[PDB]
Amino acid sequence: MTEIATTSGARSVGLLSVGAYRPERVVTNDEICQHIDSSDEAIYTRTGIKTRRFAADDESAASMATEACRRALSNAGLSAADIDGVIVTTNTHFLQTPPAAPMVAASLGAKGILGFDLSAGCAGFGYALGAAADMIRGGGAATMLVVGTEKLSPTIDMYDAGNCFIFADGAAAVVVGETPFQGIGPTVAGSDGEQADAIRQDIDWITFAQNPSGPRPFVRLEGPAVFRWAAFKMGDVGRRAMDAAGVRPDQIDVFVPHQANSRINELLVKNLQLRPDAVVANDIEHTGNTSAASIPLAMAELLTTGAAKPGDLALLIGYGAGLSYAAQVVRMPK
Amino acid sequence: MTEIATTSGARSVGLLSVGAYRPERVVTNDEICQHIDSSDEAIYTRTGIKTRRFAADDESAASMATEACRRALSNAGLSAADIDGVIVTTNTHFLQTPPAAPMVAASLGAKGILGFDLSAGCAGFGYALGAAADMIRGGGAATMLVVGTEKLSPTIDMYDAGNCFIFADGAAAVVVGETPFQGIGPTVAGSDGEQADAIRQDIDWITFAQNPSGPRPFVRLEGPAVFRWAAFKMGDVGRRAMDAAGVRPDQIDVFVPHQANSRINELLVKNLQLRPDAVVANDIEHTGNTSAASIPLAMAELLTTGAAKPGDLALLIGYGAGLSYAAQVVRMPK
Repeated sequence: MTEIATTSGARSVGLLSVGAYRPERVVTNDEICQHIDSSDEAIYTRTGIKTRRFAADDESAASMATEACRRALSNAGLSAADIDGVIVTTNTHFLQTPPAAPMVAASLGAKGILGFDLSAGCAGFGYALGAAADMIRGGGAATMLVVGTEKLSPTIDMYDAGNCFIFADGAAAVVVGETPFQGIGPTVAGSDGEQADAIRQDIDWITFAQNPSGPRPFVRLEGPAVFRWAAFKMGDVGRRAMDAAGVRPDQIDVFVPHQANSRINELLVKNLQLRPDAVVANDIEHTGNTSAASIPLAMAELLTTGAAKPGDLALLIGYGAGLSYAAQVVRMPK
Repeated sequence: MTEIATTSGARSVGLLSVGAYRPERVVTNDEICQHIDSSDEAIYTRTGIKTRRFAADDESAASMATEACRRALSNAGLSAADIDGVIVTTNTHFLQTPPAAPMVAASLGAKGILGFDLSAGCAGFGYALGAAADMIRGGGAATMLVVGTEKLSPTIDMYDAGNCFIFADGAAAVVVGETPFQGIGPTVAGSDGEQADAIRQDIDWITFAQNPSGPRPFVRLEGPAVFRWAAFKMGDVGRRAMDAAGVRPDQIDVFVPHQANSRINELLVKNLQLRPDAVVANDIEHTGNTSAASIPLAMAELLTTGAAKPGDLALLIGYGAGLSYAAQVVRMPK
């Protein structure tokens, strides 16, 4: 009997561009210490954060995603029509349904293209990238939009003196398409579910809905557990991503780790054995932790400043919520 | 300069098995009719639903997902150690974070495997399937677990005579791996953002959180709009999926559309132009609309009753929320 046919596309794919959308409101550490017993320097030393952006009450994960996709398109000198699918990665979409992918697409003027929402915590960008790369090479699409968008501020607990100054809002997208040379290395991902409560929402929405007059949900973070994990585990992950990419550590030019903690990342940079002149993203200082949007936003800045240059060999390492991680070597877009 | 390396996997992948878990509680029409002004017949003739399962309070999307994965494993004659990654698709995970995927992986005794959550409405299964297939072929994995799990019950408004008898709970997983012959055809998907409000959550969790005294969030469905969309658009989708899989209509053995409405699917079976003896899933009659778990659960039944046998050529068509759709031809598992 007949066999089920297959499809395929360009085996060579990369980042054609990156677009970033940063909320207007600039929240300082002192503006946060209006409710916490800490200081400007106390936070900056323990976290490496000075300020971060917060989104307006009417803005959402979806609205910022679209806005970041429009810039990623422009920067790629593309039209919405040139996109065959969009993957939206986020953890702050506050509607069980409908997903946001099709919404985004509609606002972009391609309401009909394929797309879905992907959640894997602050490391959702790495999975979406690999997923888009696999789909293109599999012939499911020719060019795609991968956007990380987060609006964590509304989920932050004013009084929580352990993370109210960590999370921030934001969104950034990248265009993935065929390239004359391989631009996206193999994905190296994994997880540790036995520490799923390290980064979490303390109370589920249905339990809360059942008692409204009771405690409201809020994002919780056991910084220590996450610190020990990230700082001393993402080193091997990085070496695995570079290994599957066939590149030497001293061959990378840009290192973009998830902007969770500057003290974590300085640990990593030292562990990865990179070139003393490698460009490291320190974006967190003024962006804070934007979860799934983190890496994308960071890439966008290194490009803007011009520390990083289109075509540089970068190491992307995403880690966070539910204790999941995604890594891969890629070539910096535009 | 140097080369970003490229990986590769088996080119031929398929469904190795399917496992289904349906909640113990069996809710009848009359029970849902206690709270509405509708009838047993009235529902059954409009919808084709007579009974539906409901998960206990102590259960959740995650717990049922694990349960269904354990059966998919046993049915595939595998252990958790044989899985390289799990994709959890759902829209009833009541936590913004952490991701469910790693949690179900931990319960299976494989906390380290890669994995993420995917939401694309009732059509999230099709995307996850394609995504797994693409990953395997891409060498990012050899064997994966794709599970659709839903716990819609907690989001139902007993007082809503327009959809309080359509949604039900459940879960079901499949093992995807290398197979003698291609078992999963190319993916065909798309969406319709302009109709985002067709299946949705009236109030976002953050707006509600800022007013616990106000109306609680529920799931609202616009049956008519969805009906006119599904019934007269999923026909071309099906033809696309069969076209890309290099399969002719008459070749198809099993047609497994989303268990949305028996009347809808009834119209599709004709429009498709399958064989007069082509079997169709009628699982919805005692399962109801279980969103992302729908297709998987349906496949599991047709296999148990024997209406469908291992190796059969099936057409999967998922449609629903945020108005997204995913389709592909596959070979029924063993």
